[PDB]
Amino acid sequence: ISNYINTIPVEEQPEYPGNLELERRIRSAIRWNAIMTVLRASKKDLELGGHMASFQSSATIYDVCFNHFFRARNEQDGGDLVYFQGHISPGVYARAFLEGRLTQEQLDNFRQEVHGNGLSSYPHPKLMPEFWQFPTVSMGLGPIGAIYQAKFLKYLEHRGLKDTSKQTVYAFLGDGEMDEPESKGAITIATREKLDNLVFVINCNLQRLDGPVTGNGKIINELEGIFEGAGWNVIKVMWGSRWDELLRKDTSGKLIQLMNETVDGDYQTFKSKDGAYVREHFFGKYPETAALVADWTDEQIWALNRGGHDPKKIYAAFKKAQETKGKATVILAHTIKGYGMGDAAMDGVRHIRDRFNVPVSDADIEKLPYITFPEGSEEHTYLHAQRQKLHGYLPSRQPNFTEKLELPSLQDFGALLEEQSKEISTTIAFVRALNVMLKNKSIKDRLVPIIADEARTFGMEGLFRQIGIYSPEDEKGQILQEGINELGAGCSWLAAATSYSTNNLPMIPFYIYYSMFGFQRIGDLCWAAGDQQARGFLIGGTSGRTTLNGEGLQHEDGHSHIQSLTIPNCISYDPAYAYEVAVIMHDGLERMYGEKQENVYYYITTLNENYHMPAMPEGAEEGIRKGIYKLETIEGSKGKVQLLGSGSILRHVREAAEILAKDYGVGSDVYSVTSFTELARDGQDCERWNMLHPLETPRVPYIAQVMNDAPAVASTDYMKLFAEQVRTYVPADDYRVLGTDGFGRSDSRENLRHHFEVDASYVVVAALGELAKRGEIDKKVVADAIAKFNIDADKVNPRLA
Amino acid sequence: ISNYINTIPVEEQPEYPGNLELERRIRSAIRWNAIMTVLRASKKDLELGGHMASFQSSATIYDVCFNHFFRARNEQDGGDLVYFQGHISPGVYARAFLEGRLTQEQLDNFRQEVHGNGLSSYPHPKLMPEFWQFPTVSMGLGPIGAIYQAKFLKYLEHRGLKDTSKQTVYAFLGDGEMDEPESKGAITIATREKLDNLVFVINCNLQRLDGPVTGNGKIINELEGIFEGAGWNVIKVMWGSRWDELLRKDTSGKLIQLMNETVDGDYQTFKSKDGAYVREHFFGKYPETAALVADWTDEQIWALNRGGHDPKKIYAAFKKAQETKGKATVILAHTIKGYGMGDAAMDGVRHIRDRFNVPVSDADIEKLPYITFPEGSEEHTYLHAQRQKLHGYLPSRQPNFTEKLELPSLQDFGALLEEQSKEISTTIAFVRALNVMLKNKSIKDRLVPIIADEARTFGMEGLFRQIGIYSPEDEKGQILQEGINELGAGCSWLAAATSYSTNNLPMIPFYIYYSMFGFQRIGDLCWAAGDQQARGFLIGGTSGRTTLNGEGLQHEDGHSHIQSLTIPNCISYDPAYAYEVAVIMHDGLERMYGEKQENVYYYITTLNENYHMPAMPEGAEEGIRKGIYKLETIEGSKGKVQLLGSGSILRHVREAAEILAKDYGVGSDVYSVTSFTELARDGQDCERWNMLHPLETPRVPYIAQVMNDAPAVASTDYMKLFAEQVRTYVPADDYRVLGTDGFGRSDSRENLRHHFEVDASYVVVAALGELAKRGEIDKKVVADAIAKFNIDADKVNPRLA
Repeated sequence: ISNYINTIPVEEQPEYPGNLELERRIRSAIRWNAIMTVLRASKKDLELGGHMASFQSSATIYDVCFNHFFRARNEQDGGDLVYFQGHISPGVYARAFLEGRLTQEQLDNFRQEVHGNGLSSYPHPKLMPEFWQFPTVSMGLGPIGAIYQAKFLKYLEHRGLKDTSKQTVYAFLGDGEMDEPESKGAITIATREKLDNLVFVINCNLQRLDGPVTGNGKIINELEGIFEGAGWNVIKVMWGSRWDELLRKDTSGKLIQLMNETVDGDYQTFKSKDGAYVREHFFGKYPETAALVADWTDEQIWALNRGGHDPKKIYAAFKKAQETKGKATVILAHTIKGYGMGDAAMDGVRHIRDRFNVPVSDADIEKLPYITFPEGSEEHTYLHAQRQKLHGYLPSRQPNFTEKLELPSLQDFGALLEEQSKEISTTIAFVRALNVMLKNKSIKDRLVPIIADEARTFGMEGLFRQIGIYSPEDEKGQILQEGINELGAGCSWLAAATSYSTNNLPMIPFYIYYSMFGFQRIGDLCWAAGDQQARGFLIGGTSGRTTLNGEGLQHEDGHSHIQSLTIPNCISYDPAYAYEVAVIMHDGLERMYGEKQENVYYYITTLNENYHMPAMPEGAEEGIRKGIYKLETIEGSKGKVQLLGSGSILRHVREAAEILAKDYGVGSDVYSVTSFTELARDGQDCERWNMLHPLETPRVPYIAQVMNDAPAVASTDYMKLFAEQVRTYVPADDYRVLGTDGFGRSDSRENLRHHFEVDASYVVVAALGELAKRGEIDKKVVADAIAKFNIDADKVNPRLA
Repeated sequence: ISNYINTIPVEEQPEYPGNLELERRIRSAIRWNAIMTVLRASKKDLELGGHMASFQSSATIYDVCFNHFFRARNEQDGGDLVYFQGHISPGVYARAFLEGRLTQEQLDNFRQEVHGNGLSSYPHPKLMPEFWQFPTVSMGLGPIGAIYQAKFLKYLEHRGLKDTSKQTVYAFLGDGEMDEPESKGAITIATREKLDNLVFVINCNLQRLDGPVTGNGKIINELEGIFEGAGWNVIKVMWGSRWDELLRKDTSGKLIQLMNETVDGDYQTFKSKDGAYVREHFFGKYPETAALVADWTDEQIWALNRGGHDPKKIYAAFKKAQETKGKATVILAHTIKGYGMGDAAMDGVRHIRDRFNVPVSDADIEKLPYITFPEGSEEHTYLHAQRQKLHGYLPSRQPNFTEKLELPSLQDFGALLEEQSKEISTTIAFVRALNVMLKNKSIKDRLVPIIADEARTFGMEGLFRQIGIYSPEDEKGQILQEGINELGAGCSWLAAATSYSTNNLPMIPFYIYYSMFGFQRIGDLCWAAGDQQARGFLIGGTSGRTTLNGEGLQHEDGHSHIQSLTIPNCISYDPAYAYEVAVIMHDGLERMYGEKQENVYYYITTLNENYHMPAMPEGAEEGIRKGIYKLETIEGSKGKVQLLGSGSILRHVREAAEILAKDYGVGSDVYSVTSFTELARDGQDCERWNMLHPLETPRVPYIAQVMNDAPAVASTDYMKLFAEQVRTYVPADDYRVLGTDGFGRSDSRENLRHHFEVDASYVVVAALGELAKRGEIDKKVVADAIAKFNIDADKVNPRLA
């Protein structure tokens, strides 16, 4: 670490290019409106919330950027990608309002979006599709999200797809938020990939929601120590211009020592105090430092201020950071939390309008008046001039991408629709599909295959030699190999899955990984991707509780689909056959990057198990996209049941159908359920509508237009709820569901499928049991059945094992 | 960064205390049995999996620790807490077998656990409660969890609970693994908390499963750079003893430049080539270094090894780490992957046998024999001697704590069972119940309240001035403040929730944070938590999609219960009243920490909305713990319905009941549902048993005993699946479910509750719908109802909004 002083000494600091006095007036009307916006919200007394303190402290930092740095979207690129801290959004609204892009009515509807003319509390692209771009309130996601976005931009240039060199990625973070493991856990990557197009701006006010991030330490020192050692270039914006005369005449060099030794704890105690106190408790520490201020007045000393509130110091940091290459840069801005507000850390607001000199009489205030700037005024001219010099206004978002893509037709995957020679997996089918896509002239170089190291476990090697591994195995490599780091992989996937919006360059990512480590591990990011309108494919290989048989407890996935069905714009599929993988991928491609431009992303669970892949039944394509279709019906004069299966378990459900036919003369309808989740959501959409339209003609759930009323049994390699979620919509009296509830364990596939009461053996018992409960057959048949299949009816429930 | 050579010179290397030759014999047999286990497992041809290369490259490192460092559980403490590298498990099994703790039959049931006598693939306490302690196969969790396990032990000490000063926490990591954000993301905590009881061990064999961690770089300099910057004491174990004499004779330093300049990728091409090649590529770069090896033989040169394989160098690292105070230490051990595996990376097996002087004859080799050291042998004597000199063998686990806690009875929570004078929230109820627990002599100090900065939000302040905050606000502080860091908080909560087994000292933690950032954000730690048999409370505050109304998209939780019902040993609850949290909390305290010692943890979602809290009805306890109880019955002619609700929505269904009665004559049974998930499990369990017992009278699920056949309506502040999971068990032909499916947004509780279609008016419309559908009342009534209640029947589905 370096001395507790600015990185840029005054004799190396560029001359401030802007109108200081005019920017002051401008920013000040913004702090005010930002403040009016929130108070106005409070009066409503409807528990709306909203912050002011976080913004007053960083306002100047953003102001300098908005005045001399932030490039907005333009003809050549998407501009700088700014990850605005989520709690300073009213300040953005404030300036946005000044720039004339938000109405006053909208300011008043702060945190009241339901009716359509409001604004979200925080950056939420889903809710404000043309304004916000990057979801940041969930602390920690912003930092790592910006790192892989800056890396994705470099990716784009290196690949020759788009020159993104004029774009800079700004990640705006609080110091408190830097404790989230995701905040620094990936900063080493900024060095490996040399992201000199990335700048972390850390607002160092020293506190969280209850005191200094580290009271008896020095957060700036901690941040400087770890980032420096991570290879980043760190710039400290510590003190305002009032300390330069002081630091200059301190020949003893004792002031610096003093600043070095004071812990974040005393600095906070100083600012809640006053000049005299500081003269005594800080300068008063050494004779040499009491003499620096020896002739100053207590007031003057109080005027001393931190770097993060001096445009000149703030400006030098961003300028310097700008001309830096080979590595990312972090700016540690030293600031005062709750700046200008003072008192509390109705009328008493005039204090701020006094601190920043707001043009409002002590009269026209009880109304919380929004301040503006009419065309022709000095402030309005300067406001827009600086923004125009910098290509426009931000934040801003473009909902759709402009170009038309020449997606491959399903016929193009016609090989995947035929019976397959050898026995393969849904993963191999998946890899083959992506290969078909790689033959398409239009989308081949737009695909972004992304793996978390196990290209081995997913048969992606055969693709290394064809499209290469991105490695700025050179900088033209198409595949993004992120290693053991699912969060980083996900951020890359998200940068790619949203390139269509950010840089009007649709890219189509396919990120394959051990399904277990999907939503469970990077879940908050997946929810945020939904928020950012991500359009990509999340491929969860080695899925299913019983299919990744040997790995066990921490790898056996029989619940990922339950987590994904929580994300509204995520479409989930658990396909059993390659022709199903092919149809689903084509449809997804069509819906997301085709004319439709539907905002939704795909999740497809694939398998590491090989078996017979039959040819796609003529006319099945639509049923596959909807979630279900009948494979066949086997005859049987002694009875009839319906059998449903998905993923790797369908074949065992078919194995059952056959058994019931031959051993008990019970016929069946065999159904392939590619997506229980979609069927459920459809089921829910039909009943929601039907309930609100009592007199109108009802909507029958797709699943009820495919199933009849004979008794049913369904089994999947996922917990029962996965198949049970469609109960309400199934048109049959009896619906039994087998599942893999319970922690996973190591064994042969055979052994696990019996342990989890999901194989043919259990499907037949279940089927027979339903016949029995309705006098169609003697219960003893069910009993003799449990006996014949080696089924221990009294072992402990798999959930408890 | 320091020169690419050992941190501890030979002149500072202490004498090696063990018998080198005798430790090599023992290790080699260990090496042999681990290989035999996997190979034998392969033969079954059941795709069981398992590793070898992983262990092969780090055995000496673990070996030095088992002979001279690892402390086993004893009477004073829980010994050293070792987070063994998941994939080196066959090796840990290999040793335990030789120490006579695991049988040959068990070793043959490697990865075949279903039937009772096998061994898990990886460290899984739930699958081997007496052997394993800490789940580590999910990369990145072990290191962070360990940093916090070390902190927790400091806490335990500081609080006067247990002298843990002799326990050392070892985290065994792969260089590939350090890319997980969670891996380095929390390292400054170890510096802040001066955790000199923590040691990170990083097997740096440069090769990640799919390739290099950095072909073009030097991952060792990366780790070092960043851990040093974080404040850690770094010890690099680069080279073996053979070089010392070399590094000395080079009074020119070139061999140091040569060492420093050479890049990982390069260093790899070596290991796999031959003598000359080295003395030609490496020592062949400078006629000052190339001279150092002028005598040597192309094979004398090629024998130079890396420090990570040399016992002497490994001991020094582990001795200096043990001596260090005031910061943690990370040992970067340089090794060679698949060490000595010759060919591959009965000829194969024949190579190792010879390569390690494995006492197996050509006559037994083809039998893939396991080696044992008879009692009386020199090997058997020294192996057990070294363990006894260290308190026993490890890993080992104590499934139950031994002491008896005198738990507060339900009556002790008396005031929370009565009607509340003041309107409060289920969160306040939680704080109050926590206060009751703080008045119980027995557990008061065994409690560990955990929070993620946000205290004020959960009105946790009163306790701060009451039991203080842990900050070595003093070292005797009880509440653990982890700041904006869910992951860290959860690890802390994990250390505390498994203290009972690791230190035979029950500690009862209550972690409250924003429900949204729970499972969604740390889900993989939560699953790992179930594997670790954690017994504790996770309090999901500010929950319910519509209730944290102003925060919007990334804060509104209407799905965490969906995420928590995937964890088998997690008991979730969504209570509506204070009397319910009281009953729930007491029941979990009793179950987890009473004589039952059930291996389960709790997840209770609490609200931030105050409202009238009625008194608990008499005899309602059981139902509250089971998941449902009829709150009350509203008589009425014209019709009968059942109304179910949970969390903050129950209050609105009860308004919906009054309105149904008053305005439509429709009578009803109103049920408070404290846990839809538990009832659901109860339903699946009865259904599971009924199918497996065809000749028995169908057992009836509890919810079905509680309700009747009347058309039912359920509404909750969570997506529809929450109350729908029990459909199969509700004994009414009509069961219509309301829920908050869809992305959250900022608005008033009321507007949101109307937007998500869950408030009073929708409960009524839905109820009337079912009365029409049936036939009982004119469908025009449900038409007017829609009109009367200002219900927009044609607005978008909240799931799509």
